[PDB]
Amino acid sequence: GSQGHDTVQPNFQQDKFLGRWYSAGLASNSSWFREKKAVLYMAKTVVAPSTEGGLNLTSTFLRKNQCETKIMVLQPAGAPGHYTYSSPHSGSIHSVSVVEANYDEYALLFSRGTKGPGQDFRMATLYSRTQTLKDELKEKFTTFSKAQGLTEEDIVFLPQPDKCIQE
Repeated sequence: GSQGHDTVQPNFQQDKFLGRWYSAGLASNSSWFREKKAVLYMAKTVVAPSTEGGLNLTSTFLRKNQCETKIMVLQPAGAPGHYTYSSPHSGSIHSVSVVEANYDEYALLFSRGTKGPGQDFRMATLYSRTQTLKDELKEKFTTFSKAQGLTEEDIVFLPQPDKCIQE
């Protein structure tokens, strides 16, 4: 059937099981992320098979000649394409699904949150396999964003002028 349950498209690839990714594409209704732009930090996420029977995406960012490590556990949420991770807390679970993965040089990711007091938070991510992103590739997020009824104020590409490895 149509509508009701089709916000994300199913597509499981061998690479999805494990691969290196860059924390590209950022979109938020609020201005929380913007307040973080003043610091400018980029984290590289990599999901590797864990002993728990799942994958573990570790995001590592380098900000101001400083690199930090972040470990995240992702487990299957039933049907393929949908996965969720149990964030450290008294019962906080964030559900994240991947709309579609391009076989060119980019990937579309969509994040959703409860927003503190169940304010239903909406997050959109545009990861880039390359070091950066093209306004062209940015164009895909713009057309879709404008099509949905959102301005550029909601979408922004976080810069990564540091590279924890490359230099």
